[PDB]
Amino acid sequence: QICIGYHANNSTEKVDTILERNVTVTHAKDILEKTHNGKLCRLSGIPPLELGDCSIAGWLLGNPECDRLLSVPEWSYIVEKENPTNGLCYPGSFNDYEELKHLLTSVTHFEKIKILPRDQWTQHTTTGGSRACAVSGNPSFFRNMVLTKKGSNYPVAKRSYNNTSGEQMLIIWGIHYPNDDTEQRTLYQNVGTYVSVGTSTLNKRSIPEIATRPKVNGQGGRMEFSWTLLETWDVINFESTGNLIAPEYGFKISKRGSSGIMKTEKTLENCETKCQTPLGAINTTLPFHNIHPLTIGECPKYVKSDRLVLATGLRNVPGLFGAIAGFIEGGWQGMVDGWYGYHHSNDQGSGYAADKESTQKAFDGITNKVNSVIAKMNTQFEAVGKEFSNLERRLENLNKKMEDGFLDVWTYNAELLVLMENERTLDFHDSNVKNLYDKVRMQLRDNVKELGNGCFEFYHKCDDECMNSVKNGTYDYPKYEEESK
Amino acid sequence: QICIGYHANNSTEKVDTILERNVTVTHAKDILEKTHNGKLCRLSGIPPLELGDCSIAGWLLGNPECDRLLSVPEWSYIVEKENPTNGLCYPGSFNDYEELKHLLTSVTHFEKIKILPRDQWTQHTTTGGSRACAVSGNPSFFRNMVWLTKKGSNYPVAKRSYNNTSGEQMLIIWGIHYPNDDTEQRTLYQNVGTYVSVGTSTLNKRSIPEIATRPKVNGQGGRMEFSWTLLETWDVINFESTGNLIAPEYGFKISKRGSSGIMKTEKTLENCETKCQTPLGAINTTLPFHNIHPLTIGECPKYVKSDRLVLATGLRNVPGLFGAIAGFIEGGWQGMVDGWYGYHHSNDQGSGYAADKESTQKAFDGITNKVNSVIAKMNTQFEAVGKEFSNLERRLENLNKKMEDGFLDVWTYNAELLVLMENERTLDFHDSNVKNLYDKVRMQLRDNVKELGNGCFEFYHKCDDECMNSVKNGTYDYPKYEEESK
Amino acid sequence: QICIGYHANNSTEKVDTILERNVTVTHAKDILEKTHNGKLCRLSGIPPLELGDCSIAGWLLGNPECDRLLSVPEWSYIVEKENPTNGLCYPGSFNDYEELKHLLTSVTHFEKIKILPRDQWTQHTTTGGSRACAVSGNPSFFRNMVWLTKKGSNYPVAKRSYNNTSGEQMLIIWGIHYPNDDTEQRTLYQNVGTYVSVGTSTLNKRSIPEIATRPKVNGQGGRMEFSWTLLETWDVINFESTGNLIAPEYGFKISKRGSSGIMKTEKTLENCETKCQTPLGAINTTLPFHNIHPLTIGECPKYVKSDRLVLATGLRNVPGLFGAIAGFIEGGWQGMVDGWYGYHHSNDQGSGYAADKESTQKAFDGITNKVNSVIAKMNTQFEAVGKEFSNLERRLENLNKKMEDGFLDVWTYNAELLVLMENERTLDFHDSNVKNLYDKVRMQLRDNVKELGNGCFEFYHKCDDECMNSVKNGTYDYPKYEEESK
Repeated sequence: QICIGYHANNSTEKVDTILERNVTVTHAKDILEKTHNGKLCRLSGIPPLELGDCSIAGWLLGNPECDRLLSVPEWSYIVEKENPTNGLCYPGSFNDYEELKHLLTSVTHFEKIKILPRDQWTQHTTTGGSRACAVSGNPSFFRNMVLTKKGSNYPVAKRSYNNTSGEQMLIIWGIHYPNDDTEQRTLYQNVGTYVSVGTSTLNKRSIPEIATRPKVNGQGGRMEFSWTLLETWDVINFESTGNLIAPEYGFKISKRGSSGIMKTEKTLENCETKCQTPLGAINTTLPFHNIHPLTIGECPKYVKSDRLVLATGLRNVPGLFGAIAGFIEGGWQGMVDGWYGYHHSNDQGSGYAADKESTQKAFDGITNKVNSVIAKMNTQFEAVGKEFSNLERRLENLNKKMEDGFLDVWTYNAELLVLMENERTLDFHDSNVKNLYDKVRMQLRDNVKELGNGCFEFYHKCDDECMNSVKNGTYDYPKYEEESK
Repeated sequence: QICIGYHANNSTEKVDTILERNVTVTHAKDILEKTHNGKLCRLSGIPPLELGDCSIAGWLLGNPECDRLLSVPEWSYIVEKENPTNGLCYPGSFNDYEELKHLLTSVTHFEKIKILPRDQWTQHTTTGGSRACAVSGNPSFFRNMVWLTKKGSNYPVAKRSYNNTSGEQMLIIWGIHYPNDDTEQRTLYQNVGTYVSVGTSTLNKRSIPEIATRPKVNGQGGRMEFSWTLLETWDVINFESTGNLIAPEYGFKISKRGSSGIMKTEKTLENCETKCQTPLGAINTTLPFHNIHPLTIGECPKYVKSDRLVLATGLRNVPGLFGAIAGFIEGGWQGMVDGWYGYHHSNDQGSGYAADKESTQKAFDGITNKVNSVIAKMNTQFEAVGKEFSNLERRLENLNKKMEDGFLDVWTYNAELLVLMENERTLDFHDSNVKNLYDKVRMQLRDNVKELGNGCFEFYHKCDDECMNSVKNGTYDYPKYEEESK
Repeated sequence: QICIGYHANNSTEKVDTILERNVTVTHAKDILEKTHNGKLCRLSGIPPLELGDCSIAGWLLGNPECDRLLSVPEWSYIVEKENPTNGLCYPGSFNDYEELKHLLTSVTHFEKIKILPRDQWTQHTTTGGSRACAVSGNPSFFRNMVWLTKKGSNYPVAKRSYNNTSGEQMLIIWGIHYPNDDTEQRTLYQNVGTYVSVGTSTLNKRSIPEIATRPKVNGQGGRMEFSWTLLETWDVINFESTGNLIAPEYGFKISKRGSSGIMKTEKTLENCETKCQTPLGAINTTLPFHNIHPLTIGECPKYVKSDRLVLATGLRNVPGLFGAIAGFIEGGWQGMVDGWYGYHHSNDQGSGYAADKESTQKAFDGITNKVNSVIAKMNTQFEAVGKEFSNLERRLENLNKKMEDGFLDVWTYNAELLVLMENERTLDFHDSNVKNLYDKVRMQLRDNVKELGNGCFEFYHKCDDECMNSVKNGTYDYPKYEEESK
């Protein structure tokens, strides 16, 4: 007697198929990554720029609360709190702010350089400050910026700088807006004042916009800041009859590509990732994850799913081809060295001897299937999270519509891929068994009796060397013509 | 004699598979929604704001043609005609108009408040209007705004403030008048170096009027430019002008849960309900796909270019991969009406149609799951779709179209192919169940019966209605029947 | 004897499936297009506007180096060098430049018309030029524009208008000059507090000069900033200036059906035809995917990040899920050449390869439908892909890239997995057809033959060449050959 059978174990693993729910399977693999390392990590060897709770404007201008900040020269992304507490301490706005943040998102190379030393505003006053930028407890000011009247005169302030630094240079400036016609005079004397900034491509003329304004940080005046990239060997010319907030410093900058600002309160921790999320770093081969939408790096596709389990083993029983959980009604706890095999009854003994030839063919296939699903995913470097001013709501909605669109596609396709491939994995196993049963049946023929539950009853004594011929497809029909029927 | 067979009927329902076109199928399910209710409905309990044929600008400003408008405090989307007839009755422009529309798209909560009553402009004339905005047939003006003009030969500095104590964020709109010529300026305002000044915590603006000759629109060379701000709670807005200020009298308390969209159509609201609205009518459906109209609002099926997505649910209709259906069992049974597969027995007693409950149920279960899988996995959140761009945003509008088109092509392709593939496997599924049923009987009989051809066994013994039972329910015993009439 | 076998040949063609790699197949089909004709062609009958190495700005303003450009009246897309050498010869900027380029991307119909003849500027000097816009080698200027300067010591108000009586929407460009200093302002315009004022029905703009020291670009410290508008049919445009106006002499009649793209390349129009153009050449194809170049214009296959998409059409080439091919019938027959599956017979007469035309045809039709389904379901509409952004639209640009990349990922994945899943099913399909051919004969011969193994039956009787054909064409009477050697 020799039976064909398949593996069963104590697994409680469940998968879903197109056709069935909660099907207990022999072995499985989750292709959805859900674990991170809880650390904020550096990205391919380069750390993030950590802004504490300063805004980028606060940092670049030199808000006094950003004094103890720690400026690395390289950085691969930026960490900023959702709502930083130290930004424009003197109230105001920053032209094209979001475009600026996007520029500084990742950097070569970034170095602050003194370009217009303050002591050389010889004909103007330099120490103007404000209680809004106070340093316990005297009036101070943005440390990287500087001009008010000298006596009762404010000559035309006019300086220029040639970018001899060998790199592209960020440069920021501002114009002040007083509270009312008077206040202006006590600050700049003249009235029809202007601020003029120009380069090879830049040219701009601002005039003070006076208005009555509530007090922010105790002030009613405002400062509006602008910025430019000054190309190498180009010069920038400042000219002002008043209200100019001048830079003392510029910033050498070089860039490879772009990255993103990650909103979080976590802090750099000394590890590596190819993929960062505001919750922690992801290290995975898997094509999908559900940790968090706002990742930076080379990441798996984010998916709304919270389970993507591929079946690798077979239906686990205590079928398209009618064998597994079919005409062979049960699995074997006993066979523990393969997925399909034989169970013999002999004068010598019995009887579990797994079929290595076919079990490998399946291990290979199911291996290759899992790898196809994984190895076909194209994962380039992306940032995801973006920034939009309060008058770019539509644009922000477009971006959201886009991110939601791709989320739905990947979720749907991953969910369906898993369901379909699972149905086909179970059917694969069923077919592997059915064919084993057929390979024996087509080998014995008259020499055995098909019992019904997966077994052949031999019409002759079949010792061990006999089985070792049927198990390996060498059984010879002619050698047996004992007819007990 | 017992025979294995499968169900057939008078269906003409057709599906396509990867391998075959135009296949007649026993039962089918269309997973593409194609019908709408032609009504314009309220969305999850909340109505649209209906603008008649006013524009948002005319509504907010208080164009007198928008008097009968009917304002609601809540609304879940906006209905606006493609080209409304009543907007800026006095010609002009609205700064960041589209951003402002986008804001008003979906609203909590919305309430007009009188923040700067006309009568307190005591040092200026307030009744100034224009023939451009005439009410049969005297000069009028936008009802929510105040056209400050001179009183006598004077226009003192106009200066007022409002602190937002209203408990909610407040939309406020103002305007500056650009006169056609120097006389219109003097007769209206007296002064000449005029300016308008508006400031809040975050807002800071100063505008000076531009006198210049312009073609006449609605009989006016002058133009009015309007701007808006959201005034945060407990903040204040300060207005100051030496002339040319079009002041608000009112502000709008606004709260927002989320956002929505404007629906461009001629239709009107109509006392029904949906979770999904299109400019042609509402959609009530379980289905994952529709082809009614791309510009929907709400929780909607995916819009696809396709116009037939039919899933096979039953089997090939025959009045395969496993070789049974339209195969070694050459045809189906019109007569077996209680299941998908079953037996036909010939007995000394009777004969003889009997559905196989067990395996038919396996199939009802599996095909149910399959349809439920295709439908239940579709992730349908709330979206607006339609969007607004100015004439200087062609590129951005084009980016949006390229994106909507991109998703359309993806969903269309995927759905069409999903249907083709899953159809192929459904047929083969049924085929497989018939082959297995056949084999479940053969392995039971063996010697006790002979295999005839198309799914029939001829018993080598008498088998009464009680024996047939043992076969149909798998409890047949070989031993009991050792009559070999072979 | 009677044997059931299958086609084999000298194919080195390889495919991949979900389950196996580098599987040698009988016949295959590549669905990824990789060839182009390396030419810049006309698009559906219509040429591209060819800018040589001028920029659109240079061209529209009339840079002297753009004189010999050849202006077709129609064009379906634009050809521009990645970085043109002839643009604003006199330094400056162009307001809303990308929007203008996107507008001119594709055109009906487009013709230049003289709207404001130079000599009618009677109170002004009209011939001012620059060394920056010089023609070997005297100072010249943008040929389509007029640099109004003073006559003697006077610059009276400059004031002209134009009614668009041309019958089409008209493009009009003007500029304002920003001098280097007060003294340069005075020698050109006399007056110091100047303005440029332009108005239509919907446009109203007032510009004032920003005099200021700048580095020299093309030897010039000054700049010119140009603006543009579309003047509607029968509308008028008012120009008014006290100095610094760069007036248009010409306007551009323009009409549009739709929109298109700019193709950045060095290549030049070469006189052919395409529905699909890339910067590397045109694509003539039926296939659903290509990997030539992402920036296409026209109706194009989906661009995929893949270099092989190979569908199996034939079978596993053997010198399975159903256990027949490379299973219990261990190898394929190089012999049988006129079919995919067939029979081999041992006889006393001939012997004997005969292909089953009936079974083979069912398969040819099915795989034909499969390939066609994959190809014919793909929707290809006209798009431009390449887009343009100023350097203060980095975010918008990155948004566009995020989107293009996203569809790129989706299509690649879906196509790669499509090919693999359908290959696993194509092989199994052949395997099923062979297994079914075998069973079709087995269920026909029953006791009259013995089941050997390699899919061969041993006849228990003389079966001459005519008996064979009763098996092959599935019409074989068992009644007849009731002879017993067992």
